[PDB]
Amino acid sequence: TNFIRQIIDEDLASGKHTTVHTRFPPEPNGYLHIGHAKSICLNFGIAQDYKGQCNLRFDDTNPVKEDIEYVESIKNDVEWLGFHWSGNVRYSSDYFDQLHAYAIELINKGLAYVDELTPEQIREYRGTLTQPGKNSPYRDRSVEENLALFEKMRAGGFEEGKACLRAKIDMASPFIVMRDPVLYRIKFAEHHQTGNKWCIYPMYDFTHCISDALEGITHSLCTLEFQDNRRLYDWVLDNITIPVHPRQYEFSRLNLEYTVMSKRKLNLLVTDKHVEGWDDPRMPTISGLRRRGYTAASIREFCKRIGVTKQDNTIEMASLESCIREDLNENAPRAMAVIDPVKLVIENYQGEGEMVTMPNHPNKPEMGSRQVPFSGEIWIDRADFREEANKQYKRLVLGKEVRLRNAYVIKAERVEKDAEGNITTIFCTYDADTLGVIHWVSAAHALPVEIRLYDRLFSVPNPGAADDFLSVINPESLVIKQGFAEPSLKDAVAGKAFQFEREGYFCLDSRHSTAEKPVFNRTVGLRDT
RNA sequence: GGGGUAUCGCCAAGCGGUAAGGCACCGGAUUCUGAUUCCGGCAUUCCGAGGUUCGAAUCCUCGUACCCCAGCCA
Ligand SMILES: Nc1ncnc2c1ncn2[C@@H]1O[C@H](COP(=O)(O)O)[C@@H](O)[C@H]1O
Ligand SMILES: NC(=O)CC[C@H](N)C(=O)O
Repeated sequence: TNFIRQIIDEDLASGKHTTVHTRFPPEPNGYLHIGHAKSICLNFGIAQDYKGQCNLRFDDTNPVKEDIEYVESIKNDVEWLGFHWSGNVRYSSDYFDQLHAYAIELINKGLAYVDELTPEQIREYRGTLTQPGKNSPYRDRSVEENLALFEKMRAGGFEEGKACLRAKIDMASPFIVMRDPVLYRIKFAEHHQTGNKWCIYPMYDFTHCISDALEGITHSLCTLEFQDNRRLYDWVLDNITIPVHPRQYEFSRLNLEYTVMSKRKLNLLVTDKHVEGWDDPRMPTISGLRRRGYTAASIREFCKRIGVTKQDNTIEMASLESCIREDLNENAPRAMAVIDPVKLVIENYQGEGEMVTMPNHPNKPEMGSRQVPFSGEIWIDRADFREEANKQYKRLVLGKEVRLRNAYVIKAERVEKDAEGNITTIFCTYDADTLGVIHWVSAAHALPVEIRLYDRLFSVPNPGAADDFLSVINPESLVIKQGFAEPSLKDAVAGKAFQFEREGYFCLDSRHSTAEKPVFNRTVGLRDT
């Protein structure tokens, strides 16, 4: 429950509505991000909880900023999150003929006129936050003139910016949005849906309310920056001949620490190549999270936890990571992998090796087990061996022993260094029958793996509020290591996550993982206290 | 000017009956993943100051802080 579901409840009770119909209206000018996910969960979630409908609509009213590539990926992300829209995918452009007719209705009613104030003059005439604007000198043309001039605009008889269609409201309204908002502007640009049939395009405020009404939307849900816009939303519908009047309700947008949730900024990271692309695992895009290894279910859980309110908020990264850990901690099978390898030989071991049984998931025997190869030459993480270290250190210490995960106990007794004095091989002995702790991988059966450790994209909590957000990128958002994985991962399937015991959750693909050299992305590290 | 919001570090219930839950955090117990699991603690107070009431975070008054609006962007 949230303030919006309560409003719906009350409309159902009072009989104002007998069904709920919502919509997710993204503009196809970029990929969807976790913020869109909050909106997707809200609109599609309400629809299914109330046995209603939710449309997927591409608000494609500005051709120069959109692309068919985006509409393609957006349908992909919505589907991946686990939601289905009502009927066919809709497009604002599907209503261009309708919008054009409604503009004509307004003109016929003296509520719209063709203005020829230049793009600079319109602002000079607009007024300020504390001073009323003033009437354009072209504001009182006759119905006939506006009609003729509007057709000229439509026909291509005006250069760009040389004319626009404006609503006739109030140049002195405290709501800046009501100061004769522009309904149409000229743009000789091919539209990804209508090609070159139009050279004039409808503005957002004129388009959105009419699209909602025609679609039968009951509750139009948007973010807080459109609160002022609601007044123009209602003005348009109140002044044209349309049978329903969808009501808008705004909620606060999502903000995540250490990241940016702006398409213009996300686009800049992609265009200047500071990330691989929109689906870079460090990106807060739905596709980037998917490639990072998050589950749609964990994103839905997250959206469920953060709530829906009217308060400005900035969720912490810990909250998101908790959601993915909960999912993976329960379902991700375990495996051995050494990210920072150093050789360790068991001079005590005899033979070419043997096989040891390891649980696919400790706390869950129902997930079965597997046979893993053990030998006298294995790999362990350098960080797990210490010649000295204090008393806390529960790992392998020169002269002390530790349990090899699901295997034997070993005692380090003779280390060996190189030129710069860097250890190159730890010599230990093992107990014939012995079956802290550390993971390991048999060197002879090791699968060479590239491991990509990811971290926060930016080094500050609120990069979006920096003078130059790019100058605050975290140089270690991605750190590539070459390690060794148990042969078992040879059959790892892209997308599917695994828990590399004592390290974290990882998954394949990474767009780079091939047959010869597999690449794994660290979805998220384990809680290391 | 106008439109909005102010409850534990970060989210968020509470809609006049005298403060849910989640994340984070501090303890203890389990555990061959210092993970998980598991019990235990964590705002005598809800931006501030008055008012009304038997009684308020929940109503009124005046303040204070922050967010949004001057694209022919959405
Ligand atoms: N950060 C955000 N948090 C929540 N909802 C958002 C966010 N950004 C955009 N939306 C929603 O997503 C819809 C489409 O976004 P856009 O691609 O900007 O048109 C908007 O109408 C909002 O309802
Ligand atoms: N009323 C709406 O939610 C439309 C929002 C608009 N598509 C955007 O860019 O967020």
